[PDB]
Amino acid sequence: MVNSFSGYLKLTDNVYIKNADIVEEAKKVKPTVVVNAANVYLKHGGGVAGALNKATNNAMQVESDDYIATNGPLKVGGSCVLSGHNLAKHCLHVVGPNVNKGEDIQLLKSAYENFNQHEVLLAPLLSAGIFGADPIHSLRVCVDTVRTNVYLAVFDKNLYDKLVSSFL
Ligand SMILES: Nc1ncnc2c1ncn2[C@@H]1O[C@H](COP(=O)(O)OP(=O)(O)OC[C@H]2O[C@H](O)[C@H](O)[C@@H]2O)[C@@H](O)[C@H]1O
Repeated sequence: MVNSFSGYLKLTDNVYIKNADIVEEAKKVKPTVVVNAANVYLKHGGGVAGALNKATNNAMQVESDDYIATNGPLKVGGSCVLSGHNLAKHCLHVVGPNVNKGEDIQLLKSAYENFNQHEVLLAPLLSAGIFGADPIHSLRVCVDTVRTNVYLAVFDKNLYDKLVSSFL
């Protein structure tokens, strides 16, 4: 399919980036898949997760609570596909490593590998916020791992400007 993604800078054959709120991009484009930067408990408190969940009027959290009750926590580096509610067809919840809490940064590659199961994704930079991975590192792992088409929404203007001026 052709989506209405607009205003993205090309990074590579398959990776595109924009200074935008992922919630607003999802609302406008209604992509097949929006990626959440989750924790293993799917407790969507802040950052991307909290903003996505609020935009679903808490439906994402209610669904997530049922998922955990049935299946238990995700693995670090793991994922699950749930509804995208009013934002997207699906939300791919992906758990990057919580580097600030001692988890292995190498698991960020495993996390991004989940994206390869989907032809097109709207996504954030995993682990680059409250989980404490260096943002440029997360971008480089994304570029070096994801082979499907990924549209990265970077909320923070200062960060975007730095990332797009950095080697990959
Ligand atoms: N609305 C947004 N749109 C786009 N990018 C955003 C947005 N909000 C933040 N970012 C950027 O998105 C990037 C990721 O920041 P984070 O969302 O913290 O994800 P993590 O993987 O580091 O931490 C996961 C925890 O975050 C939640 O609390 C979860 O529930 C988890 O517990 C940063 O560059 C942000 O500037």
